[PDB]
Amino acid sequence: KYDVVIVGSGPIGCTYARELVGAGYKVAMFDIGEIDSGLKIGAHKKNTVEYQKNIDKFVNVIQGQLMSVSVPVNTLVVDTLSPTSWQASTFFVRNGSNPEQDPLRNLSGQAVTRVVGGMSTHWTCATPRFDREQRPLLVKDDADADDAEWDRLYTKAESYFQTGTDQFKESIRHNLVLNKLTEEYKGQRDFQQIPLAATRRSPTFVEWSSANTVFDLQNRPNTDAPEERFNLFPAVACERVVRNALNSEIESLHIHDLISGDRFEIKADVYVLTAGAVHNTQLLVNSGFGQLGRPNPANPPELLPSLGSYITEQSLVFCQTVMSTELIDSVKSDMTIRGTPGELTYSVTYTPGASTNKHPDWWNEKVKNHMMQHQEDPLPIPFEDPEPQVTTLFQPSHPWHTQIHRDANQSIDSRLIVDWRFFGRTEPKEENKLWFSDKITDAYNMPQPTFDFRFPAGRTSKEAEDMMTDMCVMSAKIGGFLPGSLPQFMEPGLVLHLGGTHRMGFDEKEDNCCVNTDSRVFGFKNLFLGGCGNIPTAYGANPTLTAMSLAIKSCEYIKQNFTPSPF
Amino acid sequence: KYDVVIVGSGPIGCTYARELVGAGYKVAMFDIGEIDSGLKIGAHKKNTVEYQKNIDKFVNVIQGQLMSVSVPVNTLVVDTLSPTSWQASTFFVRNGSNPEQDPLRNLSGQAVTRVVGGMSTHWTCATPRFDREQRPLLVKDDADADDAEWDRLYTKAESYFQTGTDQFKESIRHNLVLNKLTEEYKGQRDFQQIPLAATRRSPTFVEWSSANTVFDLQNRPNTDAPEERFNLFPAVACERVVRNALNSEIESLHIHDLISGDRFEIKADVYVLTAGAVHNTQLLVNSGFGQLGRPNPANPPELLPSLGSYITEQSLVFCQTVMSTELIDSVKSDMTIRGTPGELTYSVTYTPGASTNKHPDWWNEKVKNHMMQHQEDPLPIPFEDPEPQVTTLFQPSHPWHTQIHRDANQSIDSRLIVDWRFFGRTEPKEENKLWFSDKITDAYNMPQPTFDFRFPAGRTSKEAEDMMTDMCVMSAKIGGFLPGSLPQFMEPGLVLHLGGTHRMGFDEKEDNCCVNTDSRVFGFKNLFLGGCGNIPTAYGANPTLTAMSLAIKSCEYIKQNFTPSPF
Amino acid sequence: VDWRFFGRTEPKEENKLWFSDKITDAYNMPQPTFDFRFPAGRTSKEAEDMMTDMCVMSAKIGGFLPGSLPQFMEPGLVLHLGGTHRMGFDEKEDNCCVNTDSRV
Amino acid sequence: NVIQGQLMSVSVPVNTLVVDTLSPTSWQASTFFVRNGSNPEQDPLRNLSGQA
Ligand SMILES: *Cc1cc2c(cc1C)nc1c(=O)[nH]c(=O)nc-1n2C[C@H](O)[C@H](O)[C@H](O)COP(=O)(O)OP(=O)(O)OC[C@H]1O[C@@H](n2cnc3c(N)ncnc32)[C@H](O)[C@@H]1O
Ligand SMILES: *Cc1cc2c(cc1C)nc1c(=O)[nH]c(=O)nc-1n2C[C@H](O)[C@H](O)[C@H](O)COP(=O)(O)OP(=O)(O)OC[C@H]1O[C@@H](n2cnc3c(N)ncnc32)[C@H](O)[C@@H]1O
Ligand SMILES: OC[C@H]1O[C@@H](O)[C@H](F)[C@@H](O)[C@@H]1O
Ligand SMILES: OC[C@H]1O[C@@H](O)[C@H](F)[C@@H](O)[C@@H]1O
Ligand SMILES: OC[C@H]1O[C@@H](O)[C@H](F)[C@@H](O)[C@@H]1O
Repeated sequence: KYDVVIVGSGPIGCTYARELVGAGYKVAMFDIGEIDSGLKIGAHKKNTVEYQKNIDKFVNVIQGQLMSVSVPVNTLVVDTLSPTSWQASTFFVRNGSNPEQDPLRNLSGQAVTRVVGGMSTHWTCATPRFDREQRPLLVKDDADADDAEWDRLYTKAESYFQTGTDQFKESIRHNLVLNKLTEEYKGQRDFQQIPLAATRRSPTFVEWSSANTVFDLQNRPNTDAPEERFNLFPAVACERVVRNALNSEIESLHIHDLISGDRFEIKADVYVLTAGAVHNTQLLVNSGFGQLGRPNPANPPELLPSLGSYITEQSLVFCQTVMSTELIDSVKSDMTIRGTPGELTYSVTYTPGASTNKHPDWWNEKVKNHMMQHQEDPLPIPFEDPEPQVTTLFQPSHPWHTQIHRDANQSIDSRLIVDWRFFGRTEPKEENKLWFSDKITDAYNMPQPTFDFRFPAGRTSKEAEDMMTDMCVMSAKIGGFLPGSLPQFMEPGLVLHLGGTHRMGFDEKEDNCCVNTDSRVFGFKNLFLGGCGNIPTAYGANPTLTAMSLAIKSCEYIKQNFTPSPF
Repeated sequence: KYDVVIVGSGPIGCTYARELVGAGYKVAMFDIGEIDSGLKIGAHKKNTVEYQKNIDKFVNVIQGQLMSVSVPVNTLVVDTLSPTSWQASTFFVRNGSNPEQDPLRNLSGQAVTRVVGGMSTHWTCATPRFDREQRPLLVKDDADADDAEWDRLYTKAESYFQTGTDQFKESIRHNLVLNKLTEEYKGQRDFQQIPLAATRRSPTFVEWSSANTVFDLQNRPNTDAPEERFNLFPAVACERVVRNALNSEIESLHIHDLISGDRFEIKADVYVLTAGAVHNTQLLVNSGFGQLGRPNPANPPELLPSLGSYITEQSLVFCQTVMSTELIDSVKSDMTIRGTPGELTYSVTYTPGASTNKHPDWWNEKVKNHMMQHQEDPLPIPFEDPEPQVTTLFQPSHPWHTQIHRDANQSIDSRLIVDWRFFGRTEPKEENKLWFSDKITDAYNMPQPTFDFRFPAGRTSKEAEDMMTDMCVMSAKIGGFLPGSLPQFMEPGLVLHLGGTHRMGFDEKEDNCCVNTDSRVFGFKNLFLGGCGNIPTAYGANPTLTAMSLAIKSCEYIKQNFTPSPF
Repeated sequence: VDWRFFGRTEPKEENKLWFSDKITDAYNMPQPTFDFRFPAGRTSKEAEDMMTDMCVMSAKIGGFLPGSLPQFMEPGLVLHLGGTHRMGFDEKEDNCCVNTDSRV
Repeated sequence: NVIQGQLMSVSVPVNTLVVDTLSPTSWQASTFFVRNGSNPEQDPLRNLSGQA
C-alpha cells in the first residue's frame, strides 16, 4: 500500500515522482522495461564518452529500442524461392503483424520504448515552448492569466529538464547557419538556438538531460534523502486499473511481474498513468474505459467516449544539405592567406581585435590554427567544431516547427552537412483514432493497438505541403541538398509526437475530452494521466516540455487534495 | 598501489579477476568504456524481457557498439551536388578515415567495443573446444599430457561461462534440422547442439552468459565477499605500461581519466592486459614494444619483433535458407487431420505412445495444440519455438567450424528461416600485420591501427572456397536459399575472431612469438597478456573459450609466484 | 507528372573537351576527356534558384513522388552540350571557330 | 530501354570501388588499374559523367 502509484518511468512519470516524492508522499513507480543506462538510472544513453566520440553510431541505439506499434500484414511477393522451399498460398498473418491494421490508414512509423526512463534515454532533447496558437487553454477568457500560468509552469519544467539556449554558442557551423538565415529573412523571421535539455561539460562533451535529470530514480529513503519514500519496480507490466461501481474512484492497480511471472494488485490513494500516449490508452481500454475493439458508433461507449479519438500526429519533412562554397569561404574572410598549403612559404594570418574583422578573435584563432596545423585539410572549420542547433520557431505565418541541426537519428565531409526537419501541426478530428483489438493481443498479452488515421484534408494537408516548400526554400540559402537525403515526407508517426489520445479540456462533453486541466480523469477522484496524450491542440513544436508543464499543474492539484501518510 | 592491475573488463579480464580476487589479491581493473548493461555490471544486453520478445531488434545494439578499426579514405564520386555546394578537388582525408590504410589489404569488418564487459555484452555465446589440429601445444613431446591439460582448463572455462549443450533440446525447429542433417550424413559427419554459454530460465527466456557470469564486477569488500578486494574503474583509458631500462619489469601503468581529464600513474606487482586483440597490441606498441610506424624490415624492432605479425582472421561465409516443404510436412507426420481449418468439426489428433509415431509425445502435443489453437496459421511449428542451434564441428576432412542457427546479427515466416555460418582457419604468416601509425591517431589520441592483411594464397584460400561449397551443399539438405541472403563471403574481419597479434609459443625466437605458455611476456617478470591475440594457430572455431583456458593457466602461474598483500 | 528544369551555363575558357594523345576510344580515335565545372557565379546561383523554383512550382500540382525526389541529374545526362566549336563574327575577338555561315 | 541501349558514355573515369567480399581463390589486383574501357585521363571530379 502506497500514497501514490505511477505507471511509467519516462520523463513525465519522473515529473510526478520529483513533485510528489519531494512533497513527502510514499511513492511506488512501475515500468514494464528494465534498468539499462548504467548506474544513473533512466539517464541518456548518449552520455558516454564513446558515443560522443562516435556519434554516428547512436542511431543504432535509437533503432534498437523503437518497437513498432502496428505492423500490417506483409503482401510482398517473393517468387525466387527454390522449388523445394515451403511456401504458403496466401499472405497469412506472420512475424508479428496486426491483421486488424489497414496498411493505408496507419501510422506505420509509430513505435514505443520499454526501458526505464522511456524515450528520454534516447531523445534529441529539444524543449521549445508552445505559443498561444499551439497551446491548450488553462484559463478560459483571460489570456493574461492563461499566459501567467503557462509561463510559471514552463519555467519550472525548464528547470527540471535543465533547458538552455547557450550550449552551442561557440560552434562555427552553428553561427554560420544562424547568421546567414537571419540575414536572408530580413527581420521577417527570428532564428535562435534550439532550446535544449542539456548541460555542456567540455568543448567536446554535452550531458544530455533525461528522466534521470528530473528524478534520479534511486530508492528512498537514502543517505541523501533520508525522509523521502520511493520505490522503482522495473520489469512490471501494469495491466488494469480497477474502477468502483460508481466510476468515481480507482481501487487498485493490477500488475504482472515479468521476472517471477506472478500477478499482483497494488493499492494506492492516487493512481498516475504515464505509460506514453499509446500505452496509457491501452491500459485504460483494458480497464473498461472507452470501447474495446473496432469502433462501432451504433454502440458509443459510455465511459470516456473521446478516449482514443482526435488523435494527432505531426507531418515531418526532412532533408540534408551541403554547405555552400560562399559560406565556407566566409569562414576565413578575415584571413590573409599567402602561398600554397603544405609548402614553406604558406601563411595564414589575421589582425586580432580589428574592428573591420567579421568574426571575433576566438573564431579567427580557431580557423588560423586549423589552417596552419592541418595543411592537408581543405576546409577552414576545425575538426571538433560542435554541430549546428538552429530553429525558427512556429508562427502564424509559418505554422511549423523547424530544426536545422545535426541529429543522430560518408563521401561528403561531415562538417559540410546540415539536417533540416520541419514539423507540421495536425487538426484534431474525431475520425482519427487509436483503437485496440478485442481478439488480437500484443507481445505482453494486452489488446493489440490499431490505428485509423489520415492527415486531415483542409488546413493540415495544405500546411504540410507549404511546409515542405518552406524547407526547400530555406535550405537553399545554406546549400544544395545532399544526394540520398533529398526532401521527403517521413513515414507517418516516425516523428513520435503523437498527441490527443487521452485529451485534456474544460468540459468532457463540450470539449470532447478525457481529462480536465488538473489532468484528472473526468468522474474519478484519484486517477490522473500524464503525457503527450493529454495535449488536445494542433501543435508543431516538440511536445514533451508542454506535457511536463501539465504534469506539474496536475501535481499541484494532488498536493492540494491528498495528504501524505506519516513517514 | 594494488597487487594486480587488469586492463579491460571483457570476459578474459574477468577471468583474471575471478581467479585473483578469489585468491585474495588486491585487484584494480580499468576499462576505457562505461557501465551501461543495467544493475548486473558487464552482463549480456540481450537478457531483457523486451529483447527476447523482439529479438529482431538486438542487431541494432550490436551495430551500435562495433566501432570500425581502420577505415580507408573514401573515393566514392558524388557528382549530383548542387553547383552552389562546396566541393573539394580531391579525395582528402575525412570523416575519421585512416590515410595509412590500403583499402585492398584491410580487415574492413574489424571493429572494437568499448563498454564494461566488452564484446561479451552482445556476443552469440558459442563456446566450442578446439581439437588438436586447431590448438597450440601446452606440453611438448607428450600428446596425452597435452590433451589432459587442455581438458582440465576447458572444463574450468566451461564452468566459468556456464557452457551447456542442452538448452535448446525442446525446440521443434532445432531438432528438425539436427535430425535431418544427422540422417543425411549418416556415418560421415556428426551433428550436435552448438555449445552455448547460457542458462535457460523458461521456455521463452535464456540467460545468456557474459563477463558478468564469469565475475560480477561489484567492488569488494562487500557483504557477500567481506574478505575480497576489487575495484572497477570505468571511463579510464590506459595508455602505457612503463618498462624499466632493463626491459625486465613493468614499473607502472599510465591511465587517463576520461571524465575528469587527468592522468595518473598506477603501481601494481602484476600487470595484466586484456584490452582485446587490437588494443592490447596498441597499448604495447605505445609503450615501446615492437615498432611504431609502417613496418621497416631494414630496421627490425628490438623488443618483441613478432608483435603484430602472424595475425590471423577467419574467412566467413553466410547464407540463410527457407525450410523445405518435405521438412515442414514431416513435423506433423503423426497427426490425423479431419475437416478444414476454421470449420466447427476440424480435428487434429494423434495417438500418444503409438509405435508408428515418428516423434515423441511432447512434440506431437505442441504441434496438435498449435494447429488447433491457431487454425488461421498454415505452419505446424508453434509460435514460441526456440531457434535452431546446430553444429558439425571442425574435422580434418571438413576443416571449418559451422553454425546452423539463428543469430541476432519480413515477408517470409521466421519459423522457416535458418542461418548458416561457416568459419575457416587462416594460416599464420609473418606478412599479415597489424601496425600503428606514427602520425595518425584514433579517437582516444592513441596511434591509429592499420592492417596489412590478405588471406594466404595456398591452403587457407583453397579451404575457404571449399568451405563455401560445403555450405551450399549442406544447406540444400534443409531448404533453398532465402532471397537477399544468398551465399556470400562476409567482409574481412566482420567475424571478429582476430588472433595471433601477440602470439603464444615456447620460444620467443623459434616460435616467432610474444608470450610463453603462462601468457607472460618474454623477458618480463610481471607482465601478462590475455585474449585471442595469444592464439598462434590457424583455427576455425570461435576462440573465446580457448582464450579463457589460456587465462586460467596464466592465473595459476600468478598465484604461484606472487604473494597477495596482507588484508 | 515529370518536372525538368534546365539551366543556362556561362561559357568559360577553362571548361574544355580535349582528346588524349595516347588513349583511344572503341573506334581507335583519340579518347575524349572533359575538364568541366559549373561556373561559380551566375551559373551556380541560377542553378540553385532553379531547383528552388521547381520545388515551389511543382507543389502547386502535387507532392513529390517517393523515389523521384528533387535532384540534380548527373552532369551531362541532359545531352545539351554546346560551344565545342563555337560560332562568332571574329575568330579572335569572339573566341570562336565558325562564322555566322557556320564556315570554319 | 531503347534510349539507354544507344547512349554510349563519352568519358568514364577509372573505377575505385572496393570489392572486398571476393572469395580468397579469385584473382585480384593490388591496384585500381585501367579497366573496362575507362579513360585514365579523366578526373572523375571535373567530368560530364552523364555525357553520351
Ligand atoms: C524516440 C525519440 C523520442 C523523442 C526524440 C527523438 C527520438 C528518436 N526527440 C525529442 C525532442 O527532441 N523533444 C521532445 O519533446 N520529444 C522528443 N522525443 C519524444 C519524447 O522522448 C517523448 O515525448 C517523451 O519521452 C514522452 O515521455 P513519457 O514519460 O510520457 O513517455 P515515455 O518516454 O514513452 O515513457 C513511458 C514509459 O512507460 C512504460 N510503460 C509502457 N507501458 C507500460 C505498462 N503497461 N506498464 C508499465 N510501464 C509501462 C515504458 O516502458 C516507458 O519507460
Ligand atoms: C561482437 C561479437 C562478438 C562475438 C560474437 C558476436 C559478435 C557480434 N560471437 C561470439 C561467439 O559466439 N563466440 C565467441 O567465442 N566469440 C564471440 N564473439 C567474440 C567475443 O565476444 C570476444 O572474443 C571476447 O569478448 C573477447 O574477450 P576479451 O576480454 O579478450 O576482449 P573484449 O571483450 O574486446 O574486452 C576488451 C575490453 O577492454 C577495453 N579496452 C580497450 N582498450 C582499452 C584501453 N586502452 N584501456 C582500458 N580498457 C580498454 C574495452 O573497452 C573492453 O571492454
Ligand atoms: O525523428 C523525429 C525526431 O527528430 C528530432 O529532430 C526531434 F527533436 C524530435 O522531436 C523527433 O522525435
Ligand atoms: O557475426 C560474426 C559472429 O557471428 C556469430 O554467429 C558467431 F557465433 C561469432 O563467433 C562471430 O563473431
Ligand atoms: O534526359 C534529358 C532530356 O530530357 C528531355 O525531357 C528533354 F526534352 C531533353 O531536351 C533532354 O535531352
